[PDB]
Amino acid sequence: SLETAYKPFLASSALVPTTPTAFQNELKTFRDSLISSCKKKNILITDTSSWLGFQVYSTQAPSVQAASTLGFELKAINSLVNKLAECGLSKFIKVYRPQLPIETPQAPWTPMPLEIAFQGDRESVLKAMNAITGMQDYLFTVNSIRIRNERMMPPPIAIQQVIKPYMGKEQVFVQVSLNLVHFNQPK
Amino acid sequence: SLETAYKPFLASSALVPTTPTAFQNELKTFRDSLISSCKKKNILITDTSSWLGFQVYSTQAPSVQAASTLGFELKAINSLVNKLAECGLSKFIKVYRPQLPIETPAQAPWTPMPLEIAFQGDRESVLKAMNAITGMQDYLFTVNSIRIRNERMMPEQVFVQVSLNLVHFNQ
Repeated sequence: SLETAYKPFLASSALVPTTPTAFQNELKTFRDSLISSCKKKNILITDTSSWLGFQVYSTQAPSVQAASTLGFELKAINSLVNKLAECGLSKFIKVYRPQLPIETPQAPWTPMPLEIAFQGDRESVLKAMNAITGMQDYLFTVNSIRIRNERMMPPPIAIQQVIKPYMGKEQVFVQVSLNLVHFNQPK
Repeated sequence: SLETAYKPFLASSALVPTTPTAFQNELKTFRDSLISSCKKKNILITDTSSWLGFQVYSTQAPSVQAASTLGFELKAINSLVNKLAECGLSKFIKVYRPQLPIETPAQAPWTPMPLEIAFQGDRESVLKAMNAITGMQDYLFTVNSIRIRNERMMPEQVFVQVSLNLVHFNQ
């Protein structure tokens, strides 16, 4: 049923009144938890990645009007990055998030672009792909995928089963461009 | 060790004596056959793509010393592009081939040959083309990078650009 199918995303798309200082609190808390879990799980993570694409708000607080939407997007990105860290990757290289129009001074939903980049063995990378696809609390659609190999990856000896030979077995770099769907009031 | 693993690809890497004019003839024949097959199979193909990345030899013949190597590379690229055309894609956008060092008049266990292909089509034909690149038994194409785009941002054409390294096994 479509009602049960969209049940989890409608509840998670509900906005909550938030102040810019509360948003900074959430951002720093999520960043600290992510750095702790990455040091625990042996996942190297740059600072631009650890800021979850909100590095522009590390010092400058966001606008009052964009606080709720930015908080929702931060929740979604944090959940996605934690699902990815649960997959056993080896490095988070980049988490880029273009600024929404509400940040710079009515459709039934709003897309939010995001570009993540990670690096790891083929198994963990495929698990991360499945995690991006299969999240039930936030709807992330895969708009583009880039895959790069390293200088000494041996070719195979002579959807998820199609791009597997296109990845090195030991380490592969993967950059995914996604659109988070935030459901607004339909009418 | 390396022979047993890559055994099927070894036979096609043997070079054959070739003249620059014979290479140009072979190139023009492959280009005509490819354009004919694309017009029949309703697959749009640009002029730069039809030359299979050898457009620099459309008028000027190649060097004598690089003729055999260019013939091998042309055979491999032609087989790959025909395998792709058999998949029912909708467009061949680019087939770019950087010049090999043997071409410019200026002993490794193998020689890599770069190649950049780009095609466009529905998801089914794109997956068929990916499997065709994967499953080639006559020439070893190694995937150096692959990018996939859906054009119109979601929320049915799909663009795929693959950077490959053809492996030439020498004596």
